[PDB]
Amino acid sequence: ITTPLVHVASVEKGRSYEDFQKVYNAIALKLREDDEYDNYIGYGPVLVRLAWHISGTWDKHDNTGGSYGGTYRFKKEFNDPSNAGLQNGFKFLEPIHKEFPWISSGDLFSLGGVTAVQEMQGPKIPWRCGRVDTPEDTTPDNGRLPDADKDAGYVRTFFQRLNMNDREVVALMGAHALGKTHLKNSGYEGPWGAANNVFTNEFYLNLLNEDWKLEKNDANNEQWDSKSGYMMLPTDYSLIQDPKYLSIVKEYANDQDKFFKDFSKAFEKLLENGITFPKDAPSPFIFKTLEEQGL
Ligand code: HEM
Repeated sequence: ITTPLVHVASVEKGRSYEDFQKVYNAIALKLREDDEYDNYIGYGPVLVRLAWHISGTWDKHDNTGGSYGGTYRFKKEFNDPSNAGLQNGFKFLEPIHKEFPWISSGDLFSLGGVTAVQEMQGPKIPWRCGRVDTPEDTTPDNGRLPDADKDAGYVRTFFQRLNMNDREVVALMGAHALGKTHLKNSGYEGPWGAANNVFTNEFYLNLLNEDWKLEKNDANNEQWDSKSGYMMLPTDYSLIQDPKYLSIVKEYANDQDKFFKDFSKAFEKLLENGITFPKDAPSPFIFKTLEEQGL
């Protein structure tokens, strides 16, 4: 009994690449519009974290969770303490979903992250459509998303459930160059770097160049802080405590074009975990940025 479920992607009725490019633009044009958010950081980082959390619930052993069903719209997943603060990213996409009611929740949640990465001068991320909304009883329970106070052994074993290897783990972790930690959300405070809304390899550079000291924040949690004002979660710092993670961290710090390649592969794999694309399914889309369109 209990065999892994199969989630077959179904492209929305009469929708092609041009339809989803208009959803990309509406997201991208609203990114440069609502620039005041979070001390002028912008909704860029919160949309990338939203796409990762709606996908990070996947369990490869029974094919439960994932980005397919768009179950973040339900109260159980919406009120997950691990998702504290993501409601800002949800509210950003609400007027966009009203303009495009044909697109599914799972497609819009994942496309929001893909748009935010590219519009913040990141790598191109191929994106496939076809996610189908599933009922509220398919919502995964709380507690599938990772804790921040753990070590590299936990990081490696957690991502094994998402079918990620060491190279994919370190690459996905480079997204922490975006945004900051908020004490009201996670019990951690501070940004990882200086360019909080530009997708670069600054995460790995600061991990190797700053003098990190383990300190205690106002929430009684311990986080690594440097004299420049940056911070690293214990799971961030485990990437240089582990010798196999460290070699990859030093690699991305010395080559951003390489980090862009491995992030684009791992981030798309994360957003597509648990989805079965049939033989007649369309090819992954590479959306043009607003700059490339003159818009
Ligand atoms: C072991 C893995 C990870 C842990 C423990 C972790 C933990 C955290 C925590 C605690 C925050 C603080 C959020 C807040 O206080 O508002 C955060 C923020 C963030 N995370 Fe992660 N994360 C992990 C992996 C990832 C991945 C895989 C991605 C993207 C692919 C990602 C993207 C982000 C972004 C962009 C933010 C900034 C949010 C904002 O500024 O609003 N993280 N992370």
